[PDB]
Amino acid sequence: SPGIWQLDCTHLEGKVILVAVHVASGYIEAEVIPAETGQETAYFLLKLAGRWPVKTVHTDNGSNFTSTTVKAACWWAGIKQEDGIPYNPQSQGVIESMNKELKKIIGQVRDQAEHLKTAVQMAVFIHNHKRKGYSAGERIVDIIATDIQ
Amino acid sequence: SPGIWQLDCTHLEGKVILVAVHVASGYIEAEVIPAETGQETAYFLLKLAGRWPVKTVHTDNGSNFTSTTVKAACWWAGIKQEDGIPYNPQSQGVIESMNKELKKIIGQVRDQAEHLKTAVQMAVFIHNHKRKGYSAGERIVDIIATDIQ
Ligand SMILES: CN(Cc1ccccc1C(=O)NCC1CCCCC1)Cc1ccc2c(c1C(=O)O)OC[C@H](CCC(=O)O)O2
Ligand SMILES: CN(Cc1ccccc1C(=O)NCC1CCCCC1)Cc1ccc2c(c1C(=O)O)OC[C@H](CCC(=O)O)O2
Ligand SMILES: [Cl-]
Ligand SMILES: [Cl-]
Repeated sequence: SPGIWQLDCTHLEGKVILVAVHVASGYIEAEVIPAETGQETAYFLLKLAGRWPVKTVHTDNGSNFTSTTVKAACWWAGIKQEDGIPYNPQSQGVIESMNKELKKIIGQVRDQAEHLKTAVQMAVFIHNHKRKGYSAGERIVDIIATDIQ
Repeated sequence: SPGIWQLDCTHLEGKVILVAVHVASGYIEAEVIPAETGQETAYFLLKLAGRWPVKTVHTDNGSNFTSTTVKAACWWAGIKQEDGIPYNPQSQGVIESMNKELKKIIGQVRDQAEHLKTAVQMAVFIHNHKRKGYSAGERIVDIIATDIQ
């Protein structure tokens, strides 16, 4: 489970926020894009996999699962591309709660930037640093380091 | 040591590649931007600090050191903004070699993408995964996890 990530797409201000969640820690990366295309999703995965040891990605929907550009990125970066079916129903609820948390944080910072992308990066920062006691950023590093050792 | 990063700006194809290097590990993050403005640099640092525990950033030049937008980002993200004077002359050589290495890798992948930004992310991936034995990606996680414990 140190290498497992889940994609998630949510909407705000007529734009799309694409999120990757490290399942075991709740650590996230996110970006704002005009729309959720295979190309945008592929590029996002390429970025993610250069930064963290991404073994498996559960895609956010069937279009990204099917996309040959997404499959090409997963091939390039050595990621196992998987579906995102919530065989465990709790997964569904966890993602929904996370999207609600993220949107709340974005609201709390929204007036500190003109552009949504800036607010989204502030929200990523707040989410990853929040102690719940360890933060998600601490959890992901500890999980991965333990795996290496 | 675990929290120290260095900014670096290099040019290719009439574009700018902005790089942050984690000093102790040699791990890097990078992006392609049209030109190196305070605003671009500020946004890059905001992204970086939401993803890694960035304590100190040695800026790449005097304009980014001076920039009130860069200072605002460092304030926001809790980063100590420092100059990049190579008091240790070896620093200057290390960055030079790294830019040369990165450009080499970009050349090796350049025909695998239309856009430079894609090639740059491929280069980041190859750089971070390269076993030198451990990779820079392994070293950064180990260094940070050891600090946490
Ligand atoms: C210029 N504004 C001024 C501003 C405008 C309105 C409200 C507050 C502030 C303000 O000063 N906030 C305080 C600080 C500023 C530092 C980051 C932390 C918060 C902030 C900004 C900086 C870099 C960006 C931005 C933006 C933006 O407004 O969203 O948008 C994307 C941009 C992308 C890179 C590119 O395209 O150059 O990078
Ligand atoms: C569409 N091309 C086709 C192509 C064109 C020329 C040569 C090879 C290939 C090719 O198929 N290479 C295989 C690679 C393997 C790794 C990544 C997946 C594809 C690749 C591509 C995908 C997403 C992008 C790109 C690009 C680009 O060409 O640079 O550019 C930035 C774009 C930004 C996000 C946005 O704007 O949507 O995301
Ligand atoms: Cl963090
Ligand atoms: Cl890595």
